[PDB]
Amino acid sequence: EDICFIAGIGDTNGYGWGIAKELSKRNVKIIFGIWPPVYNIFMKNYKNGKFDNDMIIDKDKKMNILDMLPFDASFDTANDIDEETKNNKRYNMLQNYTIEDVANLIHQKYGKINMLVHSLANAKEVQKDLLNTSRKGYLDALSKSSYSLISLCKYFVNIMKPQSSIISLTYHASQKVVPGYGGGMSSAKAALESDTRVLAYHLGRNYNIRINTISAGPLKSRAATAITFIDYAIEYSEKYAPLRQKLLSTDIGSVASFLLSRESRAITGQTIYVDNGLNIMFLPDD
Amino acid sequence: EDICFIAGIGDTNGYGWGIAKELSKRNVKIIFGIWPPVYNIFMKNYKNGKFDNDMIIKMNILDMLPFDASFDTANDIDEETKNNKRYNMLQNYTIEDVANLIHQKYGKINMLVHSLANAKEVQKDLLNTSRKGYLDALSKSSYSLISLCKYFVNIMKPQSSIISLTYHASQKVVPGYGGGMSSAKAALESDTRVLAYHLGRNYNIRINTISAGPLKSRAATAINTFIDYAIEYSEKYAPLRQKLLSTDIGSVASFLLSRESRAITGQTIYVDNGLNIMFLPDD
Amino acid sequence: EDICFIAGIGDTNGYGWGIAKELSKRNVKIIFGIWPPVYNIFMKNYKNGKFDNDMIIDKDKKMNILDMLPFDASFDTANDIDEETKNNKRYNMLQNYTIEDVANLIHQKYGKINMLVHSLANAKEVQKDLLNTSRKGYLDALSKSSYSLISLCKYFVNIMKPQSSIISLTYHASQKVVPGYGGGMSSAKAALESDTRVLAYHLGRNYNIRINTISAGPLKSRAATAITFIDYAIEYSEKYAPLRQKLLSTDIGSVASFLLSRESRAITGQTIYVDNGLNIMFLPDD
Amino acid sequence: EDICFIAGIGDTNGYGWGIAKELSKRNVKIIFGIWPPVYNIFMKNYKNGKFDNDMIIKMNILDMLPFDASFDTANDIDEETKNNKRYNMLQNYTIEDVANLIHQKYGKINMLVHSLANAKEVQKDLLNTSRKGYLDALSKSSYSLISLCKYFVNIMKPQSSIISLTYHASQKVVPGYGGGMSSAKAALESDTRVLAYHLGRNYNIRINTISAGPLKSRAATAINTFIDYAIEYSEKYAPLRQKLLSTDIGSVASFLLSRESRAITGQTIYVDNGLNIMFLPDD
Ligand SMILES: NC(=O)c1ccc[n+]([C@@H]2O[C@H](COP(=O)([O-])OP(=O)(O)OC[C@H]3O[C@@H](n4cnc5c(N)ncnc54)[C@H](O)[C@@H]3O)[C@@H](O)[C@H]2O)c1
Ligand SMILES: NC(=O)c1ccc[n+]([C@@H]2O[C@H](COP(=O)([O-])OP(=O)(O)OC[C@H]3O[C@@H](n4cnc5c(N)ncnc54)[C@H](O)[C@@H]3O)[C@@H](O)[C@H]2O)c1
Ligand SMILES: NC(=O)c1ccc[n+]([C@@H]2O[C@H](COP(=O)([O-])OP(=O)(O)OC[C@H]3O[C@@H](n4cnc5c(N)ncnc54)[C@H](O)[C@@H]3O)[C@@H](O)[C@H]2O)c1
Ligand SMILES: NC(=O)c1ccc[n+]([C@@H]2O[C@H](COP(=O)([O-])OP(=O)(O)OC[C@H]3O[C@@H](n4cnc5c(N)ncnc54)[C@H](O)[C@@H]3O)[C@@H](O)[C@H]2O)c1
Ligand SMILES: Oc1cc(CCc2ccccc2)ccc1Oc1ccc(Cl)cc1Cl
Ligand SMILES: Oc1cc(CCc2ccccc2)ccc1Oc1ccc(Cl)cc1Cl
Ligand SMILES: Oc1cc(CCc2ccccc2)ccc1Oc1ccc(Cl)cc1Cl
Ligand SMILES: Oc1cc(CCc2ccccc2)ccc1Oc1ccc(Cl)cc1Cl
Repeated sequence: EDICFIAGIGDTNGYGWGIAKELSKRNVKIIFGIWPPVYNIFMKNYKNGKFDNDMIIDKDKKMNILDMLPFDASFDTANDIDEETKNNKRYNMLQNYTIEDVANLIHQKYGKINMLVHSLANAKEVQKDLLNTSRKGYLDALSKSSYSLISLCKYFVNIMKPQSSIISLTYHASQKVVPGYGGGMSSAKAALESDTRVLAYHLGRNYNIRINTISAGPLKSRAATAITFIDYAIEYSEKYAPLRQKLLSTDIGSVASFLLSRESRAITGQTIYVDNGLNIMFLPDD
Repeated sequence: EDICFIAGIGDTNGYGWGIAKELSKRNVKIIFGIWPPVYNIFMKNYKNGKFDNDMIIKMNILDMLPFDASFDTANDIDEETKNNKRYNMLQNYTIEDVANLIHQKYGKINMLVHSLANAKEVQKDLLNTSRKGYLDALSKSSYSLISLCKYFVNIMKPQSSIISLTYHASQKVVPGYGGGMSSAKAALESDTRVLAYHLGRNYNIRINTISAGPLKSRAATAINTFIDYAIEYSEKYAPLRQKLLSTDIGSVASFLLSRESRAITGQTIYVDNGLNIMFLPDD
Repeated sequence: EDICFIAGIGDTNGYGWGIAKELSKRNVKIIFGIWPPVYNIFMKNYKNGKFDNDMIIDKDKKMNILDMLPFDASFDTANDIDEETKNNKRYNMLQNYTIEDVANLIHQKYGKINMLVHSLANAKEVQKDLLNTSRKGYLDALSKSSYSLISLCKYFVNIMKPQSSIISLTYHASQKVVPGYGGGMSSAKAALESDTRVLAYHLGRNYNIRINTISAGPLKSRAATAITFIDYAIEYSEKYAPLRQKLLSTDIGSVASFLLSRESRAITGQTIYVDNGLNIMFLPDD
Repeated sequence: EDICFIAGIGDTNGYGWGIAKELSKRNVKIIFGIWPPVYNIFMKNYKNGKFDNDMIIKMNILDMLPFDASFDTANDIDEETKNNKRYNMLQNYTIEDVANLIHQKYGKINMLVHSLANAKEVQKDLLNTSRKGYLDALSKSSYSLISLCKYFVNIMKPQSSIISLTYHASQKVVPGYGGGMSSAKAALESDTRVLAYHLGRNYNIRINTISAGPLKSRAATAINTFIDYAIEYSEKYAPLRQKLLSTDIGSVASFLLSRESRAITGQTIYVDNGLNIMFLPDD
């Protein structure tokens, strides 16, 4: 009986869903953490049957969704909730959605878990290049995309079993430049990859828990489209990557499933590339 | 059905055996390519049942073939080795010949493990290594991967997968990892990228390398017991303090060889309890 | 006539001073940016002759200090000055010390400059390991140590000549784990090294200006001592680095001087290690 | 006074010449080691004054010596090359002999440049490279650095400095950089670390490598005009859009060889207008 918390699903078109689907093949029970502004729309669509085909694994298997909870990675505890958000129409009907509140809820309802997925990012100035990003904009990217991972580990470690495992998602813009990946998103991914190492040291030594990050190639997710640098990145990857196949969210999903299992017990602190090999190339091969 | 060729098993104390065990768990059929210096004894020990405890999960060894990755084709075999005591009776042990042999008996296969290394002057530091010694390390430990690819690629299906084993001394200095071995592993990790480009584009085949932590194998023990220090250091300082097992590398190998890793290629994946991530002893 | 702005000197015991000294050999005119809480003590010591021996370059040369200005890397513009700090006894007697204010002052007094040094870091929670660092603590480290570099470039680019050059200082904890380098300092250095690349792209393409970072080995600076992980790091480096010599601030200084000159015109976006080789080692060589 | 040996100049269109020019600016005395296939023509062109325009900053060429980094000692020279048309008249061109020669004429020196590479099968992709071709690339382009170190180290002062040149195809795939050249540069960058450990500890000598961007040298032009594409791509996409000059590498070389870089060792330093930092064309 394995339980995974996946923080960062808003629809069926991102990596978090692909990860949920692949874990389900292994009979892992899934809890979704859903950003409060899209929580109700998600629930409506789910209730309305919009995701029913998206949920099919096998001839014999539906995805087993244990729960779906509102989850906001910008707040650590109840003390951090600011009053404008406390009053926002979308947040008003929701409760216990800070990082600590959701660990407590999960623990109270289901007991201890053994897999944790961070699958989320935000950067209010993602559309500006780094040089024109404000302090507020930069720190928001770091806060939502990088620090949220450390906070998640801090609060969830207490409700996890020994030999538990943690993954996050990153992008290669942290290491090589991608013009257009703005707003301090590149900086936040670099911090996330570095933090994955430091966290692996503390979590390995103090709890025997492992943490890794998957550097994913491009996927036409809601976040990607909102940034169409994405249609370009996808076309580029499909022309130039060693592997010509379309990169699927379930390609990242099956890697995540492995990293989250005991089959990878001797892997920790690593950035694992799942991108059809594209990261290895220097120049276009024209 | 999955068929894997493992080049580089001589006993049950190395990474090749741990990889065999884990692949057998997943019901993949295993063919061993065994270096002629140890071929007769491995066979004998197996027949005489000494590996019975070691095969307990039981393993499905399809075939056990003499194999010497120094030789690309039968024409490369020098007269001396051809006439040598351990080679004289044996046939079809070159890279081209074992590939041809395997294809003839079993058809196309889908998994290839390179799990071997050799270097005449491993006990000399790099600065004191001869041209002959350095090139011997590159020939046996790096070029052997390229040639294995070249020949096995024609008897492998699309979507097949290749792994080798490497060591972090390619990237950070390990005094004692001598004879051009550090150089050979740096070349192997770089070649893993270039191969991944050619194999992916032309054959839809994947190739990755596992950077393993220390294990007290036959090879490791022979190198003038830095190995027991290496192990002790890893168990004291790695983020993860469990004993590193051969089957720990084996389960990551199984993953990389399987269709679960279809979007991973050209990568060096560290299976080392995280030791590689540390800068300074945390004393 | 070359002018360099060095932001981050508090005394003669850090890297900024070593950099100032080596630039002075090349007859570059130096402006110091000095954190306001230590500005007056610095000035007093300077006036009192405390640094006179520290200032000697040659038999023939004193260091040419063009000006010394209060400079606070936590504030971008006059609008950002918060009222508690506006009232702090040390800030009360000082003005025009935000990043934009000091670029304007330098420009007004001396015209355009051609070298810029970022030599500063802070992290209010540096003493906590990463897992126990708060959001506030983490974002403070990123704000003062990482974002300050982007802000400096944004405001100083307008007062720089073409073919100008920029360096910052980093540490290898960004890339490999150093227990004790807490507070999100590791994360901030990782962001700084990544940002150095992204900035090099924008600054190279839009202004023909270069930017690099020096990854320095350990030096017994005020900041290092305040963290004695430092006495240990220094002893370790001196036993285990390829090069056995004591690492001097002027060893980093002479590298900085080169990176800031036209002799390195084809180098940009790089992390250059100046650490006696220590970064290349895997295990102690006992 | 500073004395530098530059191994790998055959003309004025390569990195070796650009390095010579910049070192001469700093009044270092330059000795050239010139490969015998081009030795007579280089000498002739120099004597006949064709390099007069090229030497304008004027340069201080101390000596010009035939040198073949394939040979560690006189005993390594095969009878065929010893008797060959271009080698037959020449003496003292092995690594040990040029070191001995230099020491005898000039005493100890303080600077060494490795600026050479060679590979029989550079035009073949890696997968199609023979064992002989791959090992030839490693021998000439990587091992030559180790051996140069071994011998020059005894005729170098403490605090001396060594550089080689490398290319980013060691780290990221460049289709067309064939024949084991990518492998050779990965080995050279790794060996630069191991050497830095041994040389630093035992001799207080530094060693670093420069990863240069593209330059239309004789060597580059011979490889079946990817070079003109490489250059055009670099000038369109690098953060810095200036033409990359030979003397741009030369001024970084001068820095690394000088006491200004005394705390830098084991490093691969990119001098490439920043091209290496990019992931995707910014189109
Ligand atoms: N799509 C790609 O091409 C790609 C490539 C590499 C890495 N990634 C990474 O994968 C991860 C998932 O993104 P995706 O592309 O699947 O897009 P997505 O739009 O499916 O998921 C991003 C999720 O983050 C959530 N989120 C935003 N702010 C939040 C907050 N304050 N608190 C809690 N949740 C919040 C959003 O609701 C959204 O569901 C991200 O870390 C992203 O950086 C994506
Ligand atoms: N033991 C470790 O700690 C360790 C760590 C990292 C990497 N590795 C790597 O793992 C791989 C296996 O090493 P091991 O430690 O398990 O040693 P091992 O002694 O168990 O296996 C090496 C095998 O290579 C075979 N071999 C050598 N030359 C051959 C040739 N020319 N043709 C065919 N076979 C040949 C030998 O018979 C031997 O069985 C190597 O690539 C090694 O560098 C080992
Ligand atoms: N000392 C080392 O061992 C070492 C090693 C590697 C990197 N570094 C880096 O070198 C740089 C300089 O540090 P140092 O070791 O010379 O110490 P230092 O104490 O000499 O200098 C740090 C300076 O930063 C200033 N500062 C702090 N907060 C500021 C703010 N909000 N605004 C403006 N200035 C502020 C301080 O006044 C201080 O003068 C830092 O970036 C540090 O991370 C140091
Ligand atoms: N041209 C480029 O774009 C470029 C880019 C990156 C790196 N490099 C590297 O720079 C170095 C110099 O290359 P270049 O492009 O200036 O070419 P080049 O043709 O100017 O110089 C290479 C020299 O090596 C000499 N040489 C070859 N084999 C030798 C041997 N066995 N002994 C003695 N000398 C020998 C040749 O005579 C030749 O002068 C090489 O290490 C090369 O890989 C070149
Ligand atoms: O981290 C990502 C990385 C990519 C890679 C493709 C790409 C898109 C846009 C610009 C450059 C590259 C797509 C989507 C990603 O997720 C993001 C990006 C930005 C933001 Cl604000 C949020 C999220 Cl979830
Ligand atoms: O690549 C290896 C790496 C290690 C771990 C590190 C180590 C052990 C002993 C001395 C130095 C370093 C052990 C065995 C390894 O396999 C080798 C090494 C050298 C040789 Cl000649 C052959 C083999 Cl199979
Ligand atoms: O970035 C640095 C890096 C070191 C390396 C040596 C070291 C000291 C303490 C813990 C670990 C390593 C020393 C000082 C450094 O400067 C710092 C560190 C922390 C802070 Cl809050 C400020 C500054 Cl200027
Ligand atoms: O190492 C080099 C790197 C380049 C730049 C990249 C390049 C040029 C032409 C084809 C492919 C790649 C040019 C020349 C280089 O020197 C070489 C390459 C191969 C050989 Cl056999 C000899 C030399 Cl000197």
